[PDB]
Amino acid sequence: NLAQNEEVSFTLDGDKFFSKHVAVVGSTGSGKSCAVAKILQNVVGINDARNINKSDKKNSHIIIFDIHSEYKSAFEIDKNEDFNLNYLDVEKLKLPYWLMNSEELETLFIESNEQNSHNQVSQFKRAVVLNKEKYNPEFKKITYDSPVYFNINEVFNYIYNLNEEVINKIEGEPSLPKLSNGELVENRQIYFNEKLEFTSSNTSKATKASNGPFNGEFNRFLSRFETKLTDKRLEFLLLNQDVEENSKYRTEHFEDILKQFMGYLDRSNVSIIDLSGIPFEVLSITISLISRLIFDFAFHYSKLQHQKDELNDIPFMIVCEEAHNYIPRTGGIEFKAAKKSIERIAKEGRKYGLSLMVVSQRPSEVSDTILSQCNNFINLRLTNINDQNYIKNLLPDNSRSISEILPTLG
Amino acid sequence: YGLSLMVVSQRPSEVSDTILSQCNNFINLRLTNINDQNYIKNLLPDNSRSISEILPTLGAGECLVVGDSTPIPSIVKLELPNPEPRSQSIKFHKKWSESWRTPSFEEVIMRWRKENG
Amino acid sequence: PKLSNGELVENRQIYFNEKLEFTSSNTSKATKASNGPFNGEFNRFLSRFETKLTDKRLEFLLLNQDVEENSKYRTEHFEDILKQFMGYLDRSNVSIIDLSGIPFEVLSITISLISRL
Amino acid sequence: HNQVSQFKRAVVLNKEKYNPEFKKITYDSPVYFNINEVFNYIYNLNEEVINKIEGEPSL
Repeated sequence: NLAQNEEVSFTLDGDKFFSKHVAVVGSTGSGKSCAVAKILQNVVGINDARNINKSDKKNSHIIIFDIHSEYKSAFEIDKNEDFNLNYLDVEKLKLPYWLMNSEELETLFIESNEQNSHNQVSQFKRAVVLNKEKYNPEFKKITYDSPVYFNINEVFNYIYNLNEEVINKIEGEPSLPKLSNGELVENRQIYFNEKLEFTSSNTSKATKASNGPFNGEFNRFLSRFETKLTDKRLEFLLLNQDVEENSKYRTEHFEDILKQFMGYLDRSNVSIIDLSGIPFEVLSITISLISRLIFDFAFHYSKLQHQKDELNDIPFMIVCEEAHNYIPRTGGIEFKAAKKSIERIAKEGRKYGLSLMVVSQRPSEVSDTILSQCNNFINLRLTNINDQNYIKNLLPDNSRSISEILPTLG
Repeated sequence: YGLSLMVVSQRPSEVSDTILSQCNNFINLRLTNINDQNYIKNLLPDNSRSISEILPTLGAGECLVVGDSTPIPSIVKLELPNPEPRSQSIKFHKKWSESWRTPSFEEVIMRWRKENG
Repeated sequence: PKLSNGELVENRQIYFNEKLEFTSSNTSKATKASNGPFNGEFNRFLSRFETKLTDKRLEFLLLNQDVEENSKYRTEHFEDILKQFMGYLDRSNVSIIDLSGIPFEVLSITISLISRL
Repeated sequence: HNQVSQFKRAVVLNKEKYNPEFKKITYDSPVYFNINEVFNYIYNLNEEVINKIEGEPSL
């Protein structure tokens, strides 16, 4: 209802508001979470803890990215009312890390902070192609986004051999690595099965040998890697398992992950993805994959509907909660993968049925490449001149009469 | 050599200054942002002083014409084109106000994986 | 350069045919060899080539398709391309160029190409 | 950066030359390394002379 006249109702067009990008910015202790909850509750159809559509199920789809919880309680309606909620705790969600793996795990698997990447990826690529080609005849690279499975333990037995191997250098023999007994390694395909013992390097022609290309150069790095293989805080990205009791995903169980994030396993309309349990500076690992899978599905589903003159029938909305924790303005390299998928959705999501809601309370720290794509603004109270200036430099209407009402709003 | 240009934009303050400053004719519509009005007023070869303040109050179908071709700056009411340009987009509210729909996940993974890719 | 079989390199143009395999550098005079001037300065660059040479969305650029389906597009189809973008094939007065399917990172180059042509 | 790299290498090598009870260590964990040994290492590297006699190891 209108503030000045409570006898007049306020209505907004739904095809112009929810079909484009929206931004919700406010101050501390103003009612931001309450407003978002009220809007989403009106969208789904909950009124006074009652489900209006008890006999019929409607076609609404919303995904929420939570980093402080605070939103499950808003959808815990009574069991009598037919309303299922899809709550996923990522810390116990079992996300595979081999589907994309380009900017999530291999970013910290063969490189951590050093320029030694120039020789860190020279033989691991060949071994991983060997494994993923022996499983099935295909082609792979160091970066590869296809949903395929490889055994990390085997392929990094090769990496352990890299600093636990000495190449033979005896005159009159082929340049093939010499084992402890004296066997010459014809092909390095036996390395990833299990690490082998090689004789020490020597200059005498009887047992002449030279240290391998990456011998002794990365002992600390592989120590860190094998530490992370059993880290007590990374069980959710199938890392503490490393091919164990839960490894029965060969090539054709990719549908389960999509049905889990989308919520097509129990007929749910709201999905919550909680990132509170996950430690810091490892949360951008999964965003780049969750944001990519939905976009790929939307694109590929939209393509296979123009042969019969139709359009997409399952639009989606994504609700970010704190955009300054993983999409900052002044940043370096620790936030790279997410800031590309979000850009793709913000620049190519209107023709494929995908929108965005950006919620924050410090607008002066969010990337302008994403916040300038928004068409509708809901402004709460603001008391900082920097935020006021930044907002009034982006609003479609910048009349002064409407800018003096911000720090007078209850 | 036989070439010209026409620049259409809704944020004149974010376009390159070199290209935009070499334009001899202007067609202005409603503007509500102060920065855009200031930039247009700076880059406007005319004698308009008070008629340039009517931009934030212009209606639908009205434009302000200034330049060399016109003898005097003026305000012109335009008609509607026939046929009319229209874009194709999906309406989220209308499609959200229907019954439950199930996609075909089997068909969207055959195209997704066309012998890898 | 010395290969696995020890054959020398009469001309470097043989590098334009296949991925040759070379020998291992050593200090002993039997197989004395050294690293080339550029042996590790291109590691991720080749991978980024392999990424862009198989992307199906960048198909209109003819980066991919070593197959002979359109490998005959030598320097004799340059007139047809110009006549297509100027409307002199099946004469027309308005030429509308749509760019709504192009990835957002390869949009500027197409406009630059058409404008320069 | 050259002296920083030499310091890093010397500290890594001397970090657990006699400290096996830290199974997993790269640089940062709180373990004791003698700084004078690192200084002697760098000084020897500055004064390093390589033997080139034929028939003898290149040491």
